[PDB]
Amino acid sequence: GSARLKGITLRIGVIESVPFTIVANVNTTKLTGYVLDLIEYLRDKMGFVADVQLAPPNTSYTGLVLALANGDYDIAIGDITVTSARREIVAFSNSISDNSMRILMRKGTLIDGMDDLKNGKIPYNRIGIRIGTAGEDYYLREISGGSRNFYPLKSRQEMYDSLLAGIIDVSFMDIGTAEYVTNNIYCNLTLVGEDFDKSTFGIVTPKEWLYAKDLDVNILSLRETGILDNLKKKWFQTKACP
Amino acid sequence: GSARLKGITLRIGVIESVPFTIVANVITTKLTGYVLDLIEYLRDKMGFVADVQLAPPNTSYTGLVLALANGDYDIAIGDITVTSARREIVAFSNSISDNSMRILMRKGTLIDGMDDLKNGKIPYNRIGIRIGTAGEDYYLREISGGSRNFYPLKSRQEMYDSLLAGIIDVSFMDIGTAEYVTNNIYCNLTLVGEDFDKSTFGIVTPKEWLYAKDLDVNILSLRETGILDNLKKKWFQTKACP
Ligand SMILES: N[C@@H](CCC(=O)O)C(=O)O
Ligand SMILES: N[C@@H](CCC(=O)O)C(=O)O
Ligand SMILES: [Cl-]
Ligand SMILES: [Cl-]
Ligand SMILES: [Cl-]
Ligand SMILES: [Cl-]
Repeated sequence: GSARLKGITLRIGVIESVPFTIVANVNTTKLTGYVLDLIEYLRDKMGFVADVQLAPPNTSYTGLVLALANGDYDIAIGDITVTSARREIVAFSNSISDNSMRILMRKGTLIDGMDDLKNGKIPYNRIGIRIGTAGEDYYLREISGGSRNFYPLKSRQEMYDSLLAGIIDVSFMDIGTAEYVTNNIYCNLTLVGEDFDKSTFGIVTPKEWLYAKDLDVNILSLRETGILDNLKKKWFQTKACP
Repeated sequence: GSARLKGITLRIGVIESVPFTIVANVITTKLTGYVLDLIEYLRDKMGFVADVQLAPPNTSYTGLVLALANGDYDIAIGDITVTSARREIVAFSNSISDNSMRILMRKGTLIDGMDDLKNGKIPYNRIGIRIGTAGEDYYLREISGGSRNFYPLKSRQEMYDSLLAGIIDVSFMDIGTAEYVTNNIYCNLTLVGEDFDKSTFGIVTPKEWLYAKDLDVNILSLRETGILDNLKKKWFQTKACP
């Protein structure tokens, strides 16, 4: 069966990631960003009541998906990659954005791209990977033959700090946020190599969800009418670094 | 609920479009292309019996979707754009490819890009549009303010013939196949301007389909492991025109 979301309250899980979901203190928390604007465009068209819930600070991406599958949220919206392993336990809406990953490194590092990680120019333990990201499964399939021998990272902040401290030489990061951060916040970090792991971001929903069609039709309408493109431009066009 | 496709016969609708689905006459018909190779990857992994059925000549893409919604096929695989109006009546799998469209014209026509269409430089009745395509939708929303004032086209063959004969000045076409045909078949046709209508292709399935998860997990695995990229290279990375 199927139903419309009008008048229904949705508990919407979101996860910190600038400029998708930007968390500010003042004591109260304020949220802004692409995701918050997207929720408003969807709410206005669909008429649901939004109960927006920020995931706890240490939540991983795969942790957010698992929390939704456990019933902690009704949907989850963010820079959440659609993967085969995740699709076993949740459904995803039609895509809100294309995606791919880039290699992140300190400016000036003598890395040309992915071959240098797959040739062994960099020992495995100098490749940092954030646990519970889609990048972890890429690493395990493409670089290490299933061996869990990357340098483990608990957060974006640990990724940035470990690069700047010379503990790792590279990590992986989604292209949209990687460009944002390296063009606006960490001016001495940079990207290298071709894009890889072409993928999509989707809204996470329960499997076999009553409201699947209503959400999908509305996402596709926002795509067709240019709203998703406008939102991307609004939040991601900036380049502060000199 | 959900289930696996093993042993089940699926009536799979396909639609002629080189090099996705290539229809050859033999003395009967033989089908080849990206779509047929994709069907074999899915069949070998999932275990269904594939009953591949070619849509009649001049069937439009929205017509194929309507035929599936009416029960004429179980799934449909092709260069089928995911749209809001189609999603109202069928579901789509996870995307098999990104997409966008380009402006197609005969070499020597004085069109520089989309602004020429939007600024009235071309008579509306000399803009050819294949009805029942996503490009028709784009036309009605962005060019004509909802007016059905284009030159209607029943197929790609009519589009090519009409451009070459000077009956129309321009049309729209998906980028992958537009590149293929202008680089390999019609050396006197060409593409101009920026690409537009960024979109996706998906496998059409019934709404609330029992086998949705099985199909999606399998598509995502083909994506992640690089099979879809390999198929795209095999069928599209070719140029004959000088
Ligand atoms: N989009 C990623 C997280 C962000 C990143 O890896 O940069 C995921 O869903 O795992
Ligand atoms: N992909 C288009 C058809 C091909 C084209 O317009 O070039 C659709 O699904 O309507
Ligand atoms: Cl999609
Ligand atoms: Cl499902
Ligand atoms: Cl997808
Ligand atoms: Cl549905």
